[PDB]
Amino acid sequence: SGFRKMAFPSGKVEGCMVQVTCGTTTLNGLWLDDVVYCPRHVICLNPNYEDLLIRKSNHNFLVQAGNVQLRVIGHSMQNCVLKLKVDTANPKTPKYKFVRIQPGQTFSVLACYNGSPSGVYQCAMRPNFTIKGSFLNGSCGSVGFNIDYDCVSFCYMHHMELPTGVHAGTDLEGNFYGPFVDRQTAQAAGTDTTITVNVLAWLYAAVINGDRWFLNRFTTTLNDFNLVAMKYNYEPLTQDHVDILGPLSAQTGIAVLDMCASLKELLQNGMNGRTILGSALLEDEFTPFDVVRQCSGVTFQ
Amino acid sequence: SGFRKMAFPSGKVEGCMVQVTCGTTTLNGLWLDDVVYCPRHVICLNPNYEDLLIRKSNHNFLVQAGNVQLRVIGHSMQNCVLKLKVDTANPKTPKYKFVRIQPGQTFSVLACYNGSPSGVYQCAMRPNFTIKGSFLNGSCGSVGFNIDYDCVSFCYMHHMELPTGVHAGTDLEGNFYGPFVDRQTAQAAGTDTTITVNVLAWLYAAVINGDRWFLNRFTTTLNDFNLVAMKYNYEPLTQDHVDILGPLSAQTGIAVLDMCASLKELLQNGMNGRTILGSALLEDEFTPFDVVRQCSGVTFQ
Ligand SMILES: *[C@@H](CC(=O)OCC)[C@H](C[C@@H]1CCNC1=O)NC(=O)[C@H](CC(C)C)NC(=O)[C@@H](NC(=O)OCc1ccccc1)[C@@H](C)OC(C)(C)C
Ligand SMILES: *[C@@H](CC(=O)OCC)[C@H](C[C@@H]1CCNC1=O)NC(=O)[C@H](CC(C)C)NC(=O)[C@@H](NC(=O)OCc1ccccc1)[C@@H](C)OC(C)(C)C
Repeated sequence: SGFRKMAFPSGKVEGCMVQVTCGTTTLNGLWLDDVVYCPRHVICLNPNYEDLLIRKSNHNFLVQAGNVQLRVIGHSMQNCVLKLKVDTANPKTPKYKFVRIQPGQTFSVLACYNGSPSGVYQCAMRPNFTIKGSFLNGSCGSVGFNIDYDCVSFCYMHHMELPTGVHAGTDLEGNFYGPFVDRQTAQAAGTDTTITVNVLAWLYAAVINGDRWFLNRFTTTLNDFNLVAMKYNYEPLTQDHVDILGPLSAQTGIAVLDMCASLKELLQNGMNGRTILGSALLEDEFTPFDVVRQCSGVTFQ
Repeated sequence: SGFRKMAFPSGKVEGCMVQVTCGTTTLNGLWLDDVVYCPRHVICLNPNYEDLLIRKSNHNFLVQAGNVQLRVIGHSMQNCVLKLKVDTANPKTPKYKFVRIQPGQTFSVLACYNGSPSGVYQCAMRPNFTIKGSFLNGSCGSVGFNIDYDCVSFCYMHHMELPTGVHAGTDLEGNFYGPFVDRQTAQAAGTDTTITVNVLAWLYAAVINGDRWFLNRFTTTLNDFNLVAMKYNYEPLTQDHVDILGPLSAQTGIAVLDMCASLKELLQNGMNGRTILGSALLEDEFTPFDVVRQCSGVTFQ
């Protein structure tokens, strides 16, 4: 037992991480098969990458996997991502997919500098298409991922920080999450919201781990729950979020609307100085799947 | 910028993780060089391992690294750890040390089942020689580690859970942290304490990341700070903990006793519903070194 902020093992991703320099500008790339993927920002207020890209040649790109230099035999741009075709297929290429995720979904970040992995942590795509990361100068090209079965689902590539100390990036087809651009013109995320379905998933993790004080005798309708939830800046709970909470409901024998009723009381009356899984806030960066993986799914590894 | 619960990349450790079965009892082992290390519990209320061990032979031990079977050519016991000598030196053996850590120090856990890595999270050795982990049936032989430079410092091997949903384990010489034994006789951890020096390290991370509301004009002596801290179940701050807070003090230009003064006000007056780095509790599972690594040290990777 126990409940931690658990990331996926990073090894399969560490084997794909390389350094990409265009002239003397350096950041991280992802080396899968023939191709290295990195932010197009490497080739540079309001730049015209289309032209900067064509004005470049394959000798303007130095890619190193540790010691070894990868010979760049072509370069192409797709959205905000650069793709460099190289002589060599990465022999440590795992099984993988490029996946575009929805707000509320979680993933692991391997933070990289100079093409070398320095750390792992768990993130959520926030409702405002931001992530709350930890990224410094040189982190761009760091990727987010889930390990779906034997298979790395890459969902995020790091591009920038906004003034609130929050972070923005693309899918691996180089399309931004949310309304952001890879240029240093004033942009802002706008107000975030709490991920209702993830908080309920985490009250279910708390019960599974024997933290039960917050449970009550009451029930609620979906509309009476949302009427309270949206006052406290929580996303409305949708029938579909009730649906995917079904398996955690059956395991615990606590009906989703009864957990809603317990959540409603917590929001109106606070914690009374008590904690839930060693937290004084309701946590919203665990999904239903995250709870089932950590609390049991993990033993079949 | 940003501050997350950051683990070390797990790849170097994933390359050492193997499955160890003695007859039909299965758990995780650590494959470094000639040797696989695992809990002696694999060879089994109050067992006599010395005898159970001798009554065993090298064909009673099946070790698999993925597909490949490792031929066991000898077995030996050191404290609570089994060491199996094998035909083959692990070709993915990283540079490593066995290190015994002190309460307050943090490390990364690679949680393993069936010899396969399933997750990574960050832990602290608690003052009561417990860790707050996430471990199920089959997790034993999962290791804790720091990556000190190029070098994996292995500090923990998982052995058991106590009734409070907390966890106990050994160094890699198989000596327990704290007063615990690898037998299913009633043991208990006893009351824990808050790691004063880590909380101050994390108020320094908060300032570095521009979270500054809690700072005040006041100062305090060490004794007046401890007089308040120990009321709230915090370890007394020692001159030596003031010492290792020096580099974070100079970087932020906030004197350690001024941060102490700010901590004293937080403990006496609470948060007023405000948060610090998105937390409503003072966090004590970041050390001084952890703050410097995440906030800057990481870019030299
Ligand atoms: C990755 C770049 C890299 O590795 O390249 C080295 C060659 C970094 C990651 C940033 C660094 C700081 N923390 C991170 O996560 N990315 C960048 O530096 C971005 C470059 C591209 C956008 C070209 N720039 C920023 O992230 C920038 N944000 C920004 O300017 O955009 C919005 C904006 C808001 C107000 C005013 C103007 C623009 C950062 C560095 O700027 C701050 C002030 C928001 C921190
Ligand atoms: C690792 C064993 C493994 O993988 O072997 C498979 C062959 C597990 C890890 C535990 C499982 C549950 N969560 C964990 O972290 N280790 C064990 O099962 C321990 C075996 C050795 C001690 C022989 N047993 C326990 O952890 C046990 N604790 C315990 O009995 O010790 C103190 C005690 C307290 C009260 C009464 C008697 C003894 C757990 C399983 O028992 C509970 C009730 C404390 C959960």
